Amino acid sequence: AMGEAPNQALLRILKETEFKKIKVLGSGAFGTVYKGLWIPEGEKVKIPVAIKELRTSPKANKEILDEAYVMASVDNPHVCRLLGICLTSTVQLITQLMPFGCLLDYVREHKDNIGSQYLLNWCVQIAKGMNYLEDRRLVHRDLAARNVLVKTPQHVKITDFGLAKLLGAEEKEYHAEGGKVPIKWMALESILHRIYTHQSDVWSYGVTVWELMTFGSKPYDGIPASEISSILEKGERLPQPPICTIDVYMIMVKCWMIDADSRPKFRELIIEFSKMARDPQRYLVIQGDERMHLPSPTDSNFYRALMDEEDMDDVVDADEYLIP
Ligand SMILES: COc1c(Cl)cccc1Nc1c(-c2ccncc2OC[C@@H]2COCCO2)[nH]c2c1C(=O)NCC2
Ligand SMILES: [Cl-]
Repeated sequence: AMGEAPNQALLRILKETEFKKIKVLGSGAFGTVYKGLWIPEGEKVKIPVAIKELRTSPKANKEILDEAYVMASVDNPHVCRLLGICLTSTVQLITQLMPFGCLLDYVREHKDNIGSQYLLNWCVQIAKGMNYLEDRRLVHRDLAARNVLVKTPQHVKITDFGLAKLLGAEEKEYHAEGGKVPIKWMALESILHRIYTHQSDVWSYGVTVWELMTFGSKPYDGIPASEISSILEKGERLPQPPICTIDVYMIMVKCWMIDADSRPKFRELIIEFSKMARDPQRYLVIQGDERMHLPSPTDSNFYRALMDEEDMDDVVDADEYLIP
């Protein structure tokens, strides 16, 4: 290979007839996500899935297959895995159902029952996912709490590869065209010069941490997008959240430095958040932190809750259903 290494990822084409109990989960800019059961015939397994459609265009099929290509390649516990595609008039993406929804909605809904240990563990897991993306030379370009999903309260994964770009071995930067991007998660060099790197992803990581530590506050709330570059050029940044020690806030501020190379590396963020996760109340101050429980797999109706009784026996999490 005179350039980069062959991508020998398998693309699995899933039969429409293998999918049952399709219900809408959510719709927005990402399109529409459904939940269902994937039943690979003659296997005696029922795999909870999400199914994503785009907003039958040739332009739509192109963009959904670009996301399929990116995801087919990624194998990490903190990144959404493509199970396959379904070739309906509109092409569909199939992934493991993340039953607790996106982490932004989760921290808003459960903001009175979320302790320091969950918040720091999520920061570690997101940094692990992002570090893996960097090892694969992938720039996500859309990291935000809305693009983190909750398998269980203890286990989150990065999703939405709609803006993701692969760098060649030679290459340091993605140079974008005129396409629309979430400005309030973007590094200043991305806003000003359409430059995207692993280090512009670290800026987005900082904003994502700020979203978690504020239990889902909107960054620069009620500031027009068009005013954001100016605010950042003046040296202004998101304020210290009430629960954050200077230790935690300083990591966020380092993610928002002007010199991209001065920002932390995801592998450094894994180390720092993991040390903090060993003594979480030294790093986040949450009223009532001590007495807080969220659902874990060792709960009465944990599995009963989000499934039908007739499916209970043969249900298999996609994480335990391995490339046959
Ligand atoms: C790219 O990966 C996926 C593939 Cl290949 C196939 C289907 C879905 C996805 N991923 C996504 C989910 C999602 C994933 C798993 N289980 C539940 C999910 O959705 C819960 C709620 C619904 O309501 C919206 C918020 O999330 N959700 C979202 C995306 C996503 O790309 N953009 C933002 C919203
Ligand atoms: Cl919002």
